[PDB]
Amino acid sequence: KEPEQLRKLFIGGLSFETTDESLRSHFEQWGTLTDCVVMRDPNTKRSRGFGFVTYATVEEVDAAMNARPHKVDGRVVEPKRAVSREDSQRPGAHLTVKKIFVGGIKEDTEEHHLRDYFEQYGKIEVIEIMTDRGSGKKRGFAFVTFDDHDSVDKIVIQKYHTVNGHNCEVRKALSKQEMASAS
DNA sequence: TAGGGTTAGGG
Repeated sequence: KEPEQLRKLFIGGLSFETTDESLRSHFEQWGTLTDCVVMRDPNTKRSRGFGFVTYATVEEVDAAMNARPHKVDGRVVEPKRAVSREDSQRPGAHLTVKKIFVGGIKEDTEEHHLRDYFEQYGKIEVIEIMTDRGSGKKRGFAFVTFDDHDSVDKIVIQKYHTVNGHNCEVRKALSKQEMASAS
C-alpha cells in the first residue's frame, strides 16, 4: 500500500451538480476508489467546485491521469496530483506548469545527468543548466521543461530526486515576477 | 479549481 497522498487526485472545475456519487461513478472506471468526496461549503452545503478521488494504487492514479481529458456530468474537469496540505502552503504549489526548478546540482552536472533521472517522468522538451551571465560560472541549478504538466506534478510531490549522484531539490518554476511576488 | 471538526503537550 502506497501512501494515501500519492493515491489521491484533486479534481478541479467540477460541475455545480457533481456529487460524491456522480464523481465516484466516473472515476471508478480506472480502478478501485478508496475515497471520493466533493467539497462543499460547510455552512450552505453549496459545492465548492472541487473534490478528491483516491485509488487503491498509484498505478490506477496514472491510468486515470492517462485518460485525460475527463468530462464529468457534462463539464470538462481538471484532475491533478493532490498536493499535501503542508505543500499547498507553498507559493504557486497549485499552478499548472510544465517547467521545474532543479536546485542543488553539482558544477559538473551535464544534460545527460538530468535526462537519466527526469525522462522517466515524461517527455522532456527543454533542459537548461544555468550559468552566470558573463562569468560562465555554473550557478548550481537548472530548469527542465516537459510536454505535460502532470509530469511535473508527479515529480514535485516526491521528496527526493537523485541527479548526478546526489539529491537535489525540485520545485515548480515560478516566473521572475512570481518569485519576486512570493519573496 | 486546494481538503473532510486534519498540525505543538506536558512534563
